[PDB]
Amino acid sequence: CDAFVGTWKLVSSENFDDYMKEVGVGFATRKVAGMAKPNMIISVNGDLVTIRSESTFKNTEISFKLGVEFDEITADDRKVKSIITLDGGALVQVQKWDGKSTTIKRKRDGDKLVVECVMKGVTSTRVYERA
Amino acid sequence: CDAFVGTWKLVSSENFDDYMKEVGVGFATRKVAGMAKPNMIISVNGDLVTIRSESTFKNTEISFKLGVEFDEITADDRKVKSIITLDGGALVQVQKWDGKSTTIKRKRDGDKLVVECVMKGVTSTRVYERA
Ligand SMILES: CCCCCCCCCCCCCCCC(=O)O
Ligand SMILES: CCCCCCCCCCCCCCCC(=O)O
Repeated sequence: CDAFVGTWKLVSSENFDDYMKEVGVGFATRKVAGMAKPNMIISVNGDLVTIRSESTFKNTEISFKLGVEFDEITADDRKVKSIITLDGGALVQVQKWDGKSTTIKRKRDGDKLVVECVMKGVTSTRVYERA
Repeated sequence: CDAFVGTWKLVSSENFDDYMKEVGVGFATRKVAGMAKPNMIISVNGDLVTIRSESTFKNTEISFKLGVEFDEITADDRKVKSIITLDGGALVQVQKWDGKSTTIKRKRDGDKLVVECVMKGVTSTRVYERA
């Protein structure tokens, strides 16, 4: 995942609040999340990939091996089971919790890193550029 | 309600999608509603006040006597019981349906007409100016 390594800054967001609505995130949390312009930091050490999201009010970090299911506490505090695989040059993440699931794809588009989140038909697209 | 009579055009909206989310409006309907820039038309004939909302995809109209509960079919198709009273120079509407309720206040602010909608703590503010 060499094409993903680096620090990325959010440049645009589309339908993110609707996605969080669908995920079940509370109003207050949605408002904070929407004000935040996080920096995504991706690094690789051996077979362990680390994705870190930093924002003034909440930093999240997940370290994982591609293909191995792991426990993740999301920014909105959901305890989920996540699995991330490398498919077609994109990092495809599936989070499962309480019989529900959502997919988060991180892919390269030109010189940008695009993150697409899908929850029951609702799709959010967030574009990042290198910091 | 002479200060309300006229045709008004939407100039700004705040937290409207969040309000509709709280009300339980579906994703598709929320998207259409958000694209719309309706014209509000208020008129009075005797003791009957008529509030009409016009938009490319949905026109709504309610005629009522201040203080008398009536049936209303909302734009998002809810069948509610509405009561509108004149309090402090503002038109205060309460809609009740399935054990729930929401308040919609229409008031004058300077040369503008402000509509505030409240649903379980979530407040939306839409400002209109004369057309
Ligand atoms: C105290 C609030 C902190 C922020 C809370 C955010 C709540 C929503 C979390 C959604 C996580 C999945 C979306 C990630 C989007 C991205 O990678 O840019
Ligand atoms: C086919 C879709 C048409 C539009 C559907 C709108 C759905 C939400 C209706 C909310 C009604 C109460 C808010 C009124 C706001 C205002 O007076 O400007």
